[PDB]
Amino acid sequence: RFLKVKNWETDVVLTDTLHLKSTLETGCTEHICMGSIMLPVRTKDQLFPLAKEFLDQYYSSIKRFGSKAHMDRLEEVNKEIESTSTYQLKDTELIYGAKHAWRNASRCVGRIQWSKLQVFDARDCTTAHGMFNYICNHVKYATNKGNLRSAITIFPQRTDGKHDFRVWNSQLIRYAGYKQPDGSTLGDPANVQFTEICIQQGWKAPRGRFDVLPLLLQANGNDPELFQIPPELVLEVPIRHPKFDWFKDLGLKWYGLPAVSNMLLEIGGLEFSACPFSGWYMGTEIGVRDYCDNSRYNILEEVAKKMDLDMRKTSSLWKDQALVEINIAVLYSFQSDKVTIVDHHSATESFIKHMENEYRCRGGCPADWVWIVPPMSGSITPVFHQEMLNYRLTPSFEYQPDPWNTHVWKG
Amino acid sequence: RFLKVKNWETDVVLTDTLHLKSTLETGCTEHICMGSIMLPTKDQLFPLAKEFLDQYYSSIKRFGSKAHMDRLEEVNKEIESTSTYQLKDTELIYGAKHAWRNASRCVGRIQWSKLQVFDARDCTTAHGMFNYICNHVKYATNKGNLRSAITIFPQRTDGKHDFRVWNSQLIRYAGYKQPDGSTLGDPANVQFTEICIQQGWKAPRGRFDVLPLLLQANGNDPELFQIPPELVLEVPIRHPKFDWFKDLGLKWYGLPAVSNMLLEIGGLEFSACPFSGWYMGTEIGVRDYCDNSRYNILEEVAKKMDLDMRKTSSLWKDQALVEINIAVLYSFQSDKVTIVDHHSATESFIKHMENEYRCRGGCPADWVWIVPPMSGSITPVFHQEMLNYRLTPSFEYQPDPWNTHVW
Ligand code: HEM
Ligand code: HEM
Ligand SMILES: N=C(Nc1cccc(-c2cccc(NC(=N)c3cccs3)c2)c1)c1cccs1
Ligand SMILES: N=C(Nc1cccc(-c2cccc(NC(=N)c3cccs3)c2)c1)c1cccs1
Ligand SMILES: C[C@H](O)[C@H](O)[C@H]1CNc2nc(N)[nH]c(=O)c2N1
Ligand SMILES: C[C@H](O)[C@H](O)[C@H]1CNc2nc(N)[nH]c(=O)c2N1
Ligand SMILES: [Zn+2]
Repeated sequence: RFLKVKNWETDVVLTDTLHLKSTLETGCTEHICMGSIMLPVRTKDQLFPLAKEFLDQYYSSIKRFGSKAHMDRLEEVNKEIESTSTYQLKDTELIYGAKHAWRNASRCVGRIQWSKLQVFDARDCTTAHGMFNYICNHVKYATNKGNLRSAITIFPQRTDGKHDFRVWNSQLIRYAGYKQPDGSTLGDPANVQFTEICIQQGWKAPRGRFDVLPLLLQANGNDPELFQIPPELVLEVPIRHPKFDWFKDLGLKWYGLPAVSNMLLEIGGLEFSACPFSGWYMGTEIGVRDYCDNSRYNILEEVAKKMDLDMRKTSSLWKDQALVEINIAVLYSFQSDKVTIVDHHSATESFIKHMENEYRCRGGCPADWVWIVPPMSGSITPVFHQEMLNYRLTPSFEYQPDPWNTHVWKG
Repeated sequence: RFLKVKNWETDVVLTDTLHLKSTLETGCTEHICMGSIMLPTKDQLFPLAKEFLDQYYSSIKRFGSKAHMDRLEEVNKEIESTSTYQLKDTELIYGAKHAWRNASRCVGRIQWSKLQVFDARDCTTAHGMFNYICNHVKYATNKGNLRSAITIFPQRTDGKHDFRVWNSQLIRYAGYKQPDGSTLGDPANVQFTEICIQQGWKAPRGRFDVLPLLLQANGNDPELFQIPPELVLEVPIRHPKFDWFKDLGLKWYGLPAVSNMLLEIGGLEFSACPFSGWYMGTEIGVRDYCDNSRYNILEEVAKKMDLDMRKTSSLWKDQALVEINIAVLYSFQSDKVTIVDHHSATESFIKHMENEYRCRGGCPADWVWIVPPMSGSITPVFHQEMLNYRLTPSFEYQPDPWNTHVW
């Protein structure tokens, strides 16, 4: 079966056939679309089909499908599953696996960059202290003094689900949040719950607006341990505006390295429960969501006040006006300090080109419109006008429950 | 079965049971989501009639009453004989209101029950249709104080005798491709603007030339009519701060009135059913003015603003876009023409969704269409999970008449 998507601005039509190699479910049916829903151990039994399908993809990509080397690898994985109830990926398979999970990430606008991903194999790690060391090297290599490079670090896979490696942090670098007894929050409201855990585990909190959280690291199913990232490794950017001199006096800064550490990497049925990956920021992630979400730093009010906007009625578009100024500020600050960043116009245009290229080379590009369209200025970016097909391919990144909800405390 | 939707900004969770009364299909399967795609007999008829009458008598608290059964019997006999049936006035009014209530792509549904229905089922000619349309326009415009309305022409019979309004909206501006090479007026209407000329319209050849109506009664060739200009309320666009703005020479019409959709009530198809309400500001300022394939004036406005257009990262398109939208809202409001801003409308829609969850057990909603085309995440709808599904009565798309009608 063939499927077409149309671009309503340019009238380009593309044909998707890749959706035919699609495994997992969407959440939708014939009678319901769950397109806007945010969230819609294995036996040998289910493991060998997933192993084989992965190895068939792998051996196609290297043009060795059906070769002696292909068949022996199959037989060897087969034996290893039936013998040990699991198996080990080679280096090369791991690398290809990790690239493809990224390539298959339908909610990622940054995928033009998928083939350049530094993969660090941390599958020999056994302790939290080891995890800390791998992460520090990740952060240093990725940061690269402002010239950001994509990378992922991959810790040992799940086995019985009782020995999991987890990074309790949702991102490697993120600011604390402290709910005050008057109901207001100091610092980032998103991170209040995690911050408390940290305090519980023995972190002495500076209790300021921009405190980098400590790493909370679980190895081999053990209780997690606190570690401070060395501040010399945390690249940060003070926020100023190119025309508004009072902007700096708002006291804002942000970190340069976005590094997501709570997702699950699935490759050939194996589950990598700690696989922090990092790239660089699209400006609107900071200036729209991080600063302007009502449930975040929410600075729209203060910025609007200082711009002396008419705030007495929403139809003045004072929110809209302040939001753009803040986003101009974020891009200006990052560029002036030479820290890699991409604006939403440039990021969405690159993605359109990637997507077409993917239809040509691969037969499709799965994509989630709800996520790919930027949280401001939607229709003046080319993605808004692009029809997109959403389906799940493996390898992939998946959500997993928060570890504090599932962890069995050894004490 | 029972499905939850969460608002991620407020944590509010709603349970949806209304989707289990879903009748039509979405485009999606277990394996592909088509959420972003723009366009995904006597036998057929009686179930359809029954399902609709069942909901009607239920809404008026008379489900399973003599009057209910008696009507079911009546429609059955008329179907058995005539191979169609006629709706009673009360059912017609109910069908139309509910078609609006069920429009998952419509952010303005808080108002769904305040809908004026004009029964035009006794119409027989394009001249008749013209008169009904002028009355609809005048009623709805109401000197700037806009009122929702729909006018319903006769239902399809054998699909040989169709009533259609060829215009996609009652009031749109003309589009002419110029010897130079580009486009004069509205590029969306270029092809239609030429079909009107190929039919005999004498175009004033300006930018904002209100198109002539092209009306088809009973499957006949369609006919041209000019809407009396005094019926077409327009707004000169100016900025509350930038005096040069008016120099661009922009105006827009006050009355949005969609005229190409098909209204489906109890299996009956009303292929001409123009309906109108009022604008959300972003429809003109973001889409009509700034879309690349529309009036595309962003570049022009940015210039007059002396913005740095050297690099996309100055967000000059974004800055301009906001001022344009401030100007639309300001002009309409100054002139006492009804308009709603995207902040207000989305807040209203959240309020509506909540009403429908408790009073009805859900509310079909298409997130891709409900989130405004600018400032998405600063409106409450952005953080709202929505379930999308198709209930009847409904509005549907239909092929463009000119690809179907035989001359
Ligand atoms: C290289 C620079 C990159 C840019 C500018 C970029 C951009 C983005 C943006 C803007 C989002 C939406 C985020 C949100 O709203 O929370 C996203 C989502 C995603 N990205 Fe990329 N990305 C980049 C690199 C990567 C890399 C290296 C990976 C993994 C190797 C990745 C995997 C994903 C995944 C899994 C999601 C979805 C998260 C979720 O479902 O919650 N991204 N990316
Ligand atoms: C009262 C003021 C109203 C406002 C502010 C409003 C707002 C909107 C908006 C912004 C859209 C998306 C339009 C687009 O991007 O093209 C929309 C779509 C829709 N509206 Fe409402 N609306 C209103 C009244 C009505 C009425 C009276 C009806 C019918 C009785 C209706 C039925 C629909 C339908 C069927 C669609 C989408 C059609 C499609 O699937 O393409 N609306 N409306
Ligand atoms: N808030 C969520 N996700 C979330 C929260 C915070 C950050 C991110 C995220 C994910 C991937 C990429 C990005 N942004 C980036 N530019 C990168 C991070 C790592 C490499 S690129 C952010 C995603 C949720 C998902 C499902 C329910 S909530
Ligand atoms: N853009 C489309 N349709 C379209 C074009 C122009 C206008 C509208 C539309 C529909 C309903 C409401 C509105 N806006 C309004 N405020 C109203 C119109 C009538 C009552 S309210 C616009 C819809 C398409 C759908 C599928 C392919 S193109
Ligand atoms: C491809 C995509 O679905 C298309 O551009 C949609 C997106 N969302 C929209 N939303 C509204 N309200 N109106 C539209 O015309 C569109 N266009
Ligand atoms: C309910 C809805 O799916 C949710 O708020 C989504 C909408 N689109 C998004 N898009 C991106 N990139 N990131 C997000 O967190 C969200 N949130
Ligand atoms: Zn879907």
